[PDB]
Amino acid sequence: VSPIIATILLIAITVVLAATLVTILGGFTHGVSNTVETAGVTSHITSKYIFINVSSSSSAISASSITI
Amino acid sequence: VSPIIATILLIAITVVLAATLVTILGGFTHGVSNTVETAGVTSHITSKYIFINVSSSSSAISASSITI
Ligand SMILES: *[C@@H]1O[C@H](CO)[C@H](O)[C@H](O[C@@H]2O[C@H](CO)[C@@H](O[C@@H]3O[C@H](CS(=O)(=O)O)[C@H](O)[C@H](O[C@H]4O[C@H](CO[C@H]5O[C@H](CO)[C@@H](O)[C@H](O)[C@@H]5O)[C@@H](O)[C@H](O[C@H]5O[C@H](CO)[C@@H](O)[C@H](O)[C@@H]5O)[C@@H]4O)[C@H]3O[C@@H]3O[C@H]([C@H](O)CO)[C@H](O)[C@H](O)[C@H]3O)[C@H](O)[C@H]2O)[C@H]1O
Repeated sequence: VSPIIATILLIAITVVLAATLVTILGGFTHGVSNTVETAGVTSHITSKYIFINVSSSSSAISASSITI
Repeated sequence: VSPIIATILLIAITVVLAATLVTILGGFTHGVSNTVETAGVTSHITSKYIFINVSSSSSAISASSITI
C-alpha cells in the first residue's frame, strides 16, 4: 500500500512547484522592446524663439510622442 | 471445538478492518490533476481600457475558463 500513496503525494507537490516557477518567470518575460531612434537635427536659439530643423531620422514618429 | 470457532471469529474481524482501510485510502486517491498553464501575454493600461494581447500559450483554453 504505502509506496503508491507516497507517490501520489509527491505528484501533488510537484504541480505546486511548477505553478510557482511559472510566476517567477513572468518577472523576466516583459518590458523588452526596440526603443532606439536617431535623427539629424540642427538648432538656433534667440531671445524669443528656438528654431529646430530636422534633416533625417531613423523612423517616422509623431511630434506628440516627443518630450522637450 | 474451540480453536476452530476462535478462527472463524478472527476471519469476521479481519474483513471489517480491510473494509475500514479501504475508506481511509479514498481520502488520498482524488483531486490530483495537471493544472499547469503558461502564456506569452502583453498588456497596456489607460484611463478607460485595458488591452491584452496573447502571443502564445501552452494549451488552447476557453476565455470563459479564465478569471480576471
Ligand atoms: C494589442 O494589439 C493591438 C492590435 O495590434 C494594438 O497594437 C495594441 O496597442 C495599442 O493599441 C491602441 C489602439 O491603437 C493604442 O491606443 C492608441 O494610443 C494612441 C497614443 S499614440 O501616442 O498615438 O500611440 C492614441 O491615444 C490613440 O487614440 C486615437 O484616438 C483618440 C480618440 O479618438 C477616438 O474618438 C474620436 C471621437 O472623440 C473618434 O472620432 C475616433 O475615430 C476614435 O474613435 C484620438 O484622440 C487620438 O488622437 C491623438 O492621440 C494621441 C494623444 O492621446 C496623440 O499622441 C496622437 O498623435 C493623436 O494625435 C488618436 O487618434 C489610441 O487608440 C485608441 O482609440 C480608442 C478608440 O475607441 C478607437 O478604437 C480609444 O478611445 C483610445 O483613444 C485609444 O485606446 C495603444 O497606445 C497601443 O498600445 C496592443 O497592445
